[PDB]
Amino acid sequence: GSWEIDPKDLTFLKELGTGQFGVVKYGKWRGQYDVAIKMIKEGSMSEDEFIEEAKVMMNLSHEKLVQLYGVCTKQRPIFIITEYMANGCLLNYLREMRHRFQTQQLLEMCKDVCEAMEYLESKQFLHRDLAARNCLVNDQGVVKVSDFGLSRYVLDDEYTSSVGSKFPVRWSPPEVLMYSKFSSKSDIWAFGVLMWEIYSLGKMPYERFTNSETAEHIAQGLRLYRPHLASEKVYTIMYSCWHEKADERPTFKILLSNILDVMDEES
Ligand SMILES: CC(C)(C)c1ccc(C(=O)NCc2ccc(-c3ncnc4[nH]ccc34)cc2)cc1
Repeated sequence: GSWEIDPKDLTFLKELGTGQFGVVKYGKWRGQYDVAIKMIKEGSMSEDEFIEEAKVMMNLSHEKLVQLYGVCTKQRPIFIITEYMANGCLLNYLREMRHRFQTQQLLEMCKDVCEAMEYLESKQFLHRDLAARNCLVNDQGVVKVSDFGLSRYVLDDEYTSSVGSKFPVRWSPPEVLMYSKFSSKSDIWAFGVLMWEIYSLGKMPYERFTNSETAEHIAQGLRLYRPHLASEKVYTIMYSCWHEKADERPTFKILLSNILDVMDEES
């Protein structure tokens, strides 16, 4: 099958990290091309369902989405083969103060993500866990969105339950926390939090609160406030993502227009 990579074509070279599905390694495909290789730990994934969806994800192709190259499914553990991103996860990248980012670079990271999410929205495809930890950075400083949709195949109830200890409370709108109502507009809410992460250089949202306290405050209408590095116009964009009413939040196409307008006005 066109989605199937022969694992004998992989050369494993370095460890990259560990996530919800286990260890991820850096390697080469056919001795030449850089790849990341997720080694799916036994019992962590609804594997048959993922394999069917892998066909759909294969045809999601955008310059700002981390590309799915294929899967290795004829052995266990199965492998997911993706685009390699030399500079790793966006969250850690933001927290490296040596970069001494200009605010123009921060806005370009937001635009990179927003372009990927506009593409996903045009395909009616939800990320479901958009956040700085699920964005990666390549050798040119381009940010790309990673592991989109994969939350549907996580078997860990601590991650999937809204009261679960691993659930992304701090990236979730009130209707998700209250009713598990997921939609394009919960992706929009999370994108606003991601913009805040970027302009806060990777601070934890609601950093002095627990998850339980965050959920209560968000329901009462509390919001994140303006990062020091965000202009008023940039703050207006991220804040528009957090309307209590989901139908009042923008689309990613509107967010992209707004971000491009601010790039013109500030640079
Ligand atoms: C819950 C959810 C959203 C479904 C989910 C979230 C994360 C993971 C995951 O696998 N996280 C670990 C991880 C991911 C990517 C890379 C990586 N990929 C490419 N190039 C790279 N360069 C440096 C690192 C690196 C490394 C490690 C799985 C699932």
